[PDB]
Amino acid sequence: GCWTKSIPPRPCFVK
Repeated sequence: GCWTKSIPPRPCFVK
């Protein structure tokens, strides 16, 4: 799925 590229990754385009 969509994830930001940080430590830690964050979800994106969550419905």
